[PDB]
Amino acid sequence: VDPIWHSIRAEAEEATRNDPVLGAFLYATILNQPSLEEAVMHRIAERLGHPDVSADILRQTFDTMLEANPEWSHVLRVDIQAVYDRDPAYSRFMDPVLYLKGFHAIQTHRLAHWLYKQGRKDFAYYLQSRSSSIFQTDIHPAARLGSGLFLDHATGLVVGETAVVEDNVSILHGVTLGGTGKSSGDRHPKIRQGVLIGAGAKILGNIQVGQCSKIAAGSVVLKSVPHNVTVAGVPARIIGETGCT
Amino acid sequence: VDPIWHSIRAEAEEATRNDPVLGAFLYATILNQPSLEEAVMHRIAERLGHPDVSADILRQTFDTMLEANPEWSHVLRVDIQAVYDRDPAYSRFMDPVLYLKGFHAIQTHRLAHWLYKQGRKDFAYYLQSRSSSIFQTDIHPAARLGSGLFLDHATGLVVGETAVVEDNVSILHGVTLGGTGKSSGDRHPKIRQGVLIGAGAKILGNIQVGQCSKIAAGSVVLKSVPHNVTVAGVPARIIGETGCT
Amino acid sequence: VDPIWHSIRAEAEEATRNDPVLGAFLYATILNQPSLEEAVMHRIAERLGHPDVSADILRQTFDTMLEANPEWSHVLRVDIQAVYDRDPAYSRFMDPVLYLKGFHAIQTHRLAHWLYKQGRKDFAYYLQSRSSSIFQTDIHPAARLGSGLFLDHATGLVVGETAVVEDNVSILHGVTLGGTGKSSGDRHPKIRQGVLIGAGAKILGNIQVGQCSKIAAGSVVLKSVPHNVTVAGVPARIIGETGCT
Amino acid sequence: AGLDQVDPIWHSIRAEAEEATRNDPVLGAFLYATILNQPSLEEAVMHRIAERLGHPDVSADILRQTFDTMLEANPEWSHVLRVDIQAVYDRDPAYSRFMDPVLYLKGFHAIQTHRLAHWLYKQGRKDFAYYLQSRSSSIFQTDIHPAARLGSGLFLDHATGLVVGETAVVEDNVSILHGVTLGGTGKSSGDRHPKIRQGVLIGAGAKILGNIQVGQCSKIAAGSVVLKSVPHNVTVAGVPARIIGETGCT
Amino acid sequence: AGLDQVDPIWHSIRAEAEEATRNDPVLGAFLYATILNQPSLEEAVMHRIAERLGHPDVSADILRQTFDTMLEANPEWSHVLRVDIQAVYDRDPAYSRFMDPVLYLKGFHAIQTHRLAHWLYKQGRKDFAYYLQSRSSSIFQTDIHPAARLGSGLFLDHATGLVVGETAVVEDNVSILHGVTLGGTGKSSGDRHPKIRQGVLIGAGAKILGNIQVGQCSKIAAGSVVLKSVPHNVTVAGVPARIIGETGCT
Amino acid sequence: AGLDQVDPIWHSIRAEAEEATRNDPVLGAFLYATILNQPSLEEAVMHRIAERLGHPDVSADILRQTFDTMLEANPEWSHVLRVDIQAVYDRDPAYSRFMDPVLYLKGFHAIQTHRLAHWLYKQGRKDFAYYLQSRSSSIFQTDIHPAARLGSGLFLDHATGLVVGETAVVEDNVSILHGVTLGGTGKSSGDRHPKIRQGVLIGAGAKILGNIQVGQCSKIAAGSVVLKSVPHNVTVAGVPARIIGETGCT
Ligand SMILES: CC(C)(COP(=O)(O)OP(=O)(O)OC[C@H]1O[C@@H](n2cnc3c(N)ncnc32)[C@H](O)[C@@H]1OP(=O)(O)O)[C@@H](O)C(=O)NCCC(=O)NCCS
Ligand SMILES: CC(C)(COP(=O)(O)OP(=O)(O)OC[C@H]1O[C@@H](n2cnc3c(N)ncnc32)[C@H](O)[C@@H]1OP(=O)(O)O)[C@@H](O)C(=O)NCCC(=O)NCCS
Ligand SMILES: CC(C)(COP(=O)(O)OP(=O)(O)OC[C@H]1O[C@@H](n2cnc3c(N)ncnc32)[C@H](O)[C@@H]1OP(=O)(O)O)[C@@H](O)C(=O)NCCC(=O)NCCS
Ligand SMILES: [Mg+2]
Ligand SMILES: [Mg+2]
Ligand SMILES: [Mg+2]
Ligand SMILES: [Mg+2]
Ligand SMILES: [Mg+2]
Ligand SMILES: [Mg+2]
Repeated sequence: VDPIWHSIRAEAEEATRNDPVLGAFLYATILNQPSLEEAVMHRIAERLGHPDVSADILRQTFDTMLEANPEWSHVLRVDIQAVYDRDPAYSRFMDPVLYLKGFHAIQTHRLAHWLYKQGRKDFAYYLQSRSSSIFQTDIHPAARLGSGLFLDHATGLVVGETAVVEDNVSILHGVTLGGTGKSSGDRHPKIRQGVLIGAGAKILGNIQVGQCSKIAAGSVVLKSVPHNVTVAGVPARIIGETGCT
Repeated sequence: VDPIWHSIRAEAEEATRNDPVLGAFLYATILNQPSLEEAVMHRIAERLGHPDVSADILRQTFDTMLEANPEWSHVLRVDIQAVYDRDPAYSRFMDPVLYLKGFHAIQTHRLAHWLYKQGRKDFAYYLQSRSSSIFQTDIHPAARLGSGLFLDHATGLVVGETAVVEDNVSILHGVTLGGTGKSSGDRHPKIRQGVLIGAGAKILGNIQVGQCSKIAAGSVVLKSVPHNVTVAGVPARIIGETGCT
Repeated sequence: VDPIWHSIRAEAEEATRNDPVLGAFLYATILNQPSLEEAVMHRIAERLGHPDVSADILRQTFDTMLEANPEWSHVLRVDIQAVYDRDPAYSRFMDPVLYLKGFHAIQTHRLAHWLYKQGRKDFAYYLQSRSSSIFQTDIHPAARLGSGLFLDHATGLVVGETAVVEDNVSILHGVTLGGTGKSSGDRHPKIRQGVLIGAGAKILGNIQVGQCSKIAAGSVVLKSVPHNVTVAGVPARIIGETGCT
Repeated sequence: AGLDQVDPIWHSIRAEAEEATRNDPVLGAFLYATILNQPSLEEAVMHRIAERLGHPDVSADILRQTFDTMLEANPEWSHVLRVDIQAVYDRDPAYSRFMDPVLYLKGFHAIQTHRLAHWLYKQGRKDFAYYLQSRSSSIFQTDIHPAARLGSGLFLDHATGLVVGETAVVEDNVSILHGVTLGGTGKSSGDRHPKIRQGVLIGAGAKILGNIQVGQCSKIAAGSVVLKSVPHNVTVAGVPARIIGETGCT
Repeated sequence: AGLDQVDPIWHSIRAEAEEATRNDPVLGAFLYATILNQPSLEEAVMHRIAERLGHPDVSADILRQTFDTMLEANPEWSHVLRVDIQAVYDRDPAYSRFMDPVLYLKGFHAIQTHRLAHWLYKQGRKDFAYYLQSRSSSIFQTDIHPAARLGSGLFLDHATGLVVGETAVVEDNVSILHGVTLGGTGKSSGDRHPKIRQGVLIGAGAKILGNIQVGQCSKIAAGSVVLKSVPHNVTVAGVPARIIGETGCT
Repeated sequence: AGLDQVDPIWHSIRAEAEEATRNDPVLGAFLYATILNQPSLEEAVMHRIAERLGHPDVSADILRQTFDTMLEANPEWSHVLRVDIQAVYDRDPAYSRFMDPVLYLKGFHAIQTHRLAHWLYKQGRKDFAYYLQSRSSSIFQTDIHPAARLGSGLFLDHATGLVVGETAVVEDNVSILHGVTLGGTGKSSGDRHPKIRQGVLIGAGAKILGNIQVGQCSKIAAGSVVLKSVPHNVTVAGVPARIIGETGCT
């Protein structure tokens, strides 16, 4: 089975019957695709395509990335699953695939990151630049993002060159994972597993946010945060202990 | 009479004489249009059009919404009037129509909201997604927005599924009307009449901001705000009493 | 010599050999151009072009601006130099030219500002509107920006009509240079030389930020800031003395 | 229940478009945006043609808005386009649907594009008219001077390579194939292109040259070069053309 | 090292495309996206053709995905397109490369577009088929009815102005020039367009009209009008056409 | 006040474009971006042609930048394009303005596109050249081999269906109509296409086939098939062509 894919295809078929004028959109992006992988790469290439660099070139490059990284099949699905499990506003597997710029931005970064590591720096920067303009997510291609990442609303996200985000993290819009100013080498946050980072929060410097911690909306976080705590405020203070899942 | 429309047409004619290369823009969007309604729907369809879903399809759908909601004629004009009366930076009725993504985003939501209520969920999400990418306004289609809404600068606005904004409200860029985390059902703010919400403010949870209240730039608002007060800070505190108009 | 230009051409040639599919991008924008000026105006016109107003019309208008302002040759280069000297994340003169929406937004404003002063108000607003949508930078065309301006990440920048930014300033994303509310005439900040303004900061009213001062990420600045100090917090407080360069 | 509520051409086209969408849903954007969302056949035809001619140089929208202006000034276009559609339906065995010319056949799209251009030209909007002529020549391969006069119930079958000069006149119920020139001898000044009478068929690749008349109900065989006026009710063939027989109308 | 690993046509095309890019790097986006990034000649041809026919009305993507469906259902298309490419290579002195038809020659693009349309038409997808016919008529200037039957090793040289009727049959190894009509007399109902046998050459501007046969290995001189069946192994010329001599194949 | 400051063609075009905009302001984007914002006629012509040929496959910009390179290497193009414009103005009654070929007439756009392609081909940039030939065939319906040689003061009237072979030569002051082939007999190897001398007029649909010469000032009637060299100062007509009379130049 591939239950995420089969659900997505059933939803697209229903969506098309319900609203025929969207048939070109839904067949080109889901129903004529032979796999979820090709559906996701297609949508993102179409959103990022421009006269400067066609959707085709983007999609063909994405194909080469998938070929080199079969593990992306798994990561992709855990990422879709993170949306489904963590966002009450949408009730379909199809929604992140078609609609959610946060989800698109994560996979775009995975592409840009892979290119950057191949020494295809320009392609990597081009995708960073286009993602920054169209998804409003400025993620440096050398950043490292884990799987099961949930990028909710996303607008205004900034992630620096040396930032690391571990698995099962949720990140709101307006979040900066950035540097302080005395910044040469390793200068951006390391975000551990199961963290939630609320809207507008700034996490600055080579500091750590410990496992399962929550950063309240609007915090400015300048010192490392221990595991299992809630921080809030400008500057941030521990305001509680917290759990995971 | 229709003084907003007649002023807009006189401005466009003058603008065209003054700068002929913009004649195609100004005739296609204003001067060849038989009404303000068709001018507004045209501009917004053109800004939102994409290979995925043409400007035409968007404009035709907008036409069906107007046909089903003749009250939008009135709402549209009070919305234009809110810009004219509340923003010193522009002195023309034409400016919101042509230029102001906040104004475009409000009417886009009105379209998406109507579609959502018709059971055209995908179209609704598609427009939410496109508005989030192009206008940087992420408004859930189930949100409810009153008339005489002023969306100034707009970039980064987020409005949740169960948020309600009442009439004659002004909202700056960077504003979140969102949820806290213990969020099942009704979980997003209710904004009463005549409120001003300043840049970067986050209003979180199923809480109310009372009539004529002001939220200072950068506030994190976690508790309901009574009528006629100014709140400021992280977290927000009452810092004064205030009036309307 | 023109060492910035010659370095940019050598980088583009190398980039093209390294990744041939980007040859159309890199030749159209750099290598077939006879000057850095024409390269910069071309990239920005291509990013801002739309069915509403073609990249060609934008580029031709840009040409007229350069012809009227030969000083832009110098300003452009000091602006590129500000990126090179102040951002560790990129190591090429070519990077701002091709990729950095902040850099594109600054020159876009310089164009819009010049048009505004010519009485080509609509063109000016059109470019403000398009820059606000594509670069997420909302800069009123009557704003005044000095040279050696560094707009890092840029997303969500708002600059009001009467704001003045002097030379050698660095500005992060999420920054508002805006008004308080009792705002008739001169109502927006004046930013002096060598200032750094951190992510998310709001500077509100006709107040001054003195030379070489630093505004920490997330500050709400409501009172004028003296020279050579660091301010932080909501509301902002002096937290230190600081220097320039 | 006024007489103009009778419109079997539009209703069949709406039914055919919906059935097409069910059977091939990927075509739904095309068929809804061009037919099913339109409140009239006039608006569907204007939209189709506008989209075919649309270019970064002059948008489909500007073309469609200009078409709207033409219809408002020329109400008879509603009947003319219906008779032109009926011509295809009656005269071409290769297509079974009223929808076929509306969506597909560049001859039908060229005819209405000329009607638009012709109106614009008479209004003193000569650049708009030449622009349409230019775009029609490039996309429909039909180079029709905007001063040319074309009747109704015109069937432009296949159409590729059609040239019609400035002073040509084509009357009602004519059928014209691809590769046809209604042109000049090259040796006169004013009135200098052909006058085609009602009911004429002009075969593929025919050149008709000069201020000459093709008489009513006559037929021009494929590849004829026609240099002298043709009487009514004959077939001509050959290079140059000669009467090869007698013919009737309908 | 199965037999179908032998593919000198694809390998030469890959080499020619890479050499072209080195020599003229601004063409790198075109040549990589159309040839060098593709894992097969089939995918390059589908991509090229999809991009040429693509329009806001129906995207290149939808066309390319539909092409993919045709290849999956018609595996023989892999050999057919290779023989069609080999026809150009063998029969046109003006071009030296297998890559020339794949990228440039609208006759070759039209042939495969017809193959797609023909398959769709037989599947009951008649709107898709007419849409392709319509788009091919406008962009390649080749108006080929989707019910027409076209053999392999077809060379459509220059192509502009080609018209092929609904009941036409063209067999293998035919060469057809621009301005050619395989059409009707206008006076019959069912089977009514030409049957072209193997090895035939049809010269520029020829009209072949009626349910008539052009016999094997025969040649139709430029500008001929052909109204009667042509026996094998002759050349015909003239208006109307007459046997002017004897001819062999190859 | 050097001699090359005299440019009545450019100045009339600038005046005509501005007057057009006042009269029909919706055309302002087109006319300003193509004429009024340009600092030279060369730049207007390059821009117009680049925009017509532009495609996602190779942008108008790349085409315009490549045109710029051609002009820089071939300064005589400034005079050639002006004589080509003057040819239309002098030879076509249907248009009254120097601006008409620059904006509208695909024959004029094809000629300059060939000039670009021809230069590229001689530079070893054969893919670029074939790409332009391919795009011109599809958008202007003029299939001109880049190795063909075309003189100045060429008038390509209507143009649809033009085919010119690899070894064709056309000298100065020629007028050529639509449906014209300067092609091959199909039976030779090297030099194999026509040599057209100065002052020739070639009528619509004419096929001129072989390494044959059309003598100076001669005229080819519409629909002629020309298989033998034509002496100077005659008119030929027919299938095949025969001398039908005597003719002079101008
Ligand atoms: C001429 C036409 C109208 C019908 O012909 P008709 O009036 O029935 O005449 P007939 O077929 O009886 O032919 C009588 C004579 O005319 C000649 N003739 C007919 N069509 C001719 C043509 N196109 N060119 C030259 N001669 C022709 C015949 O050779 C015959 O000569 P003959 O008696 O010396 O042997 C038809 O054949 C034609 O060419 N029309 C155009 C159809 C077309 O373009 N279709 C394309 C479909 S895509
Ligand atoms: C007919 C053709 C196939 C070769 O001819 P062929 O079989 O060698 O015959 P010949 O050249 O020996 O000519 C013999 C007779 O036929 C005539 N003839 C040849 N081609 C003719 C044509 N197109 N039209 C009319 N008559 C023709 C000759 O005039 C000659 O008549 P005559 O003996 O009374 O003087 C060739 O000339 C042709 O026209 N084919 C099409 C090629 C084409 O379209 N090329 C375009 C390249 S872009
Ligand atoms: C031939 C042409 C140049 C002028 O002809 P001309 O030199 O003045 O010769 P005349 O008109 O005096 O005709 C003399 C003989 O030639 C014949 N003739 C002329 N043009 C002919 C043609 N196209 N085909 C066949 N025969 C032709 C006449 O029938 C006449 O024969 P006859 O004496 O046996 O009756 C002109 O008619 C022509 O066809 N040129 C092309 C114009 C064109 O293509 N225009 C299209 C405008 S869009
Ligand atoms: Mg449009
Ligand atoms: Mg004949
Ligand atoms: Mg595509
Ligand atoms: Mg012949
Ligand atoms: Mg361009
Ligand atoms: Mg003749």
